[PDB]
Amino acid sequence: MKLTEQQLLRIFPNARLVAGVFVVALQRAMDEREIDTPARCAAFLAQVGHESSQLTRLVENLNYSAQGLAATWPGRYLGPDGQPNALALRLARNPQAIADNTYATRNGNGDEASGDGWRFRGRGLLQITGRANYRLVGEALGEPLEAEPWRLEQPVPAARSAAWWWAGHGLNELADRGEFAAITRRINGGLNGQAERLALWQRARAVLS
Amino acid sequence: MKLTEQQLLRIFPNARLVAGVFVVALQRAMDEREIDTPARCAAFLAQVGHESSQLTRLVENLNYSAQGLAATWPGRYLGPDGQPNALALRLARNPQAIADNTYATRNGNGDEASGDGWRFRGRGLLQITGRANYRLVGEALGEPLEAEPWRLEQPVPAARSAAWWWAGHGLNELADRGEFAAITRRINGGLNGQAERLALWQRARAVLS
Repeated sequence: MKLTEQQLLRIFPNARLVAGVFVVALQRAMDEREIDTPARCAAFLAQVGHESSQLTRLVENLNYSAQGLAATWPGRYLGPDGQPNALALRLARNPQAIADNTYATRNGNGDEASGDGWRFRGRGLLQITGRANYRLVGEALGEPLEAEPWRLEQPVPAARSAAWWWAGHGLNELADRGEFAAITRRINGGLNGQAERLALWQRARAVLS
Repeated sequence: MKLTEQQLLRIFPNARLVAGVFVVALQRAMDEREIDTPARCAAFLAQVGHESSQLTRLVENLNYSAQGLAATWPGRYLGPDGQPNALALRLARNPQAIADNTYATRNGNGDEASGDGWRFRGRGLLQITGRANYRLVGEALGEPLEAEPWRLEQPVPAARSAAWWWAGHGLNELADRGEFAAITRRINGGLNGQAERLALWQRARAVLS
């Protein structure tokens, strides 16, 4: 394989500003994890491109309204009334407080007071969340992700972390067989955004063919 | 008073990469705090110019060697053999750990495990350090500096925080009287870097005359 910046802009047009640095980051991460054929690369690029809004969103958005908190984490933020409860009202529209509360004690995070929920909110192309996962990924990649979680918003850690996760979940062999929807299920635990993933995938297959 | 980009670049030649994004910030901050004459403005720009390396260094550098630790905080990191002690060896060349230890429980910071020391390390033109000071200044500027301390590395909060501190410590009236060395003592508690402060001062006086 070989990916050209021309090919990137045709697949991720909204990455014009980042495509220059991402092209080397992606090419190297893809070689590193044997994402090494048009079929493997098209599937990989289609999935990470959906999950990262074409390389423009590498950090999770926690700007929820009180109604959004109640819809998203109802066991936490929905009252017996069908209305946002008092906790939802207290945290509404405050991303740091939302993450610090919602993700406390999740995936190796400390408690609310630790600030771990915000500190280790989702980052990357295929997003990594929680202290223990930043630790695990940082150690697999030889980068200081637990100490510097913001590194996952930068091209090389984002690309290498996504390629590592991809190859480690058997997604290369799924791509070999053309089982794209089965890849979507493994990444999403469902088929949310499948229509969008499929359109990116068919673009990428045409470009990389 | 009016301050032009070309004037700023004549006072701060090394500001060439940021002058365009600092000129309005500085003009507005100076107006806001009555830094409103050539003499007040020349003194202010000379001091913030020295303290920020002509607007090129808006966050403190904590990349110390074990020897630098011992030399900079001899009381904390220097040993009786004139050698860095064991704590200094532990922390050497790790800025996060250095800040977390050296500044813990300083200026409202928590302990070394809180991470306050690094989180609220020095930022701005006249540098602000420590949780309680970020909260003090954020509240006085109406900016969310305690929640987002990195904002003090941006032009408007850096300039406004420096103008607020300047006017709040009587330095406008000292500038009125030409008492430049008195200003240095209030900022530095000594006369360190006075040669460079005076050089910038006389330059600023000529440009703004």
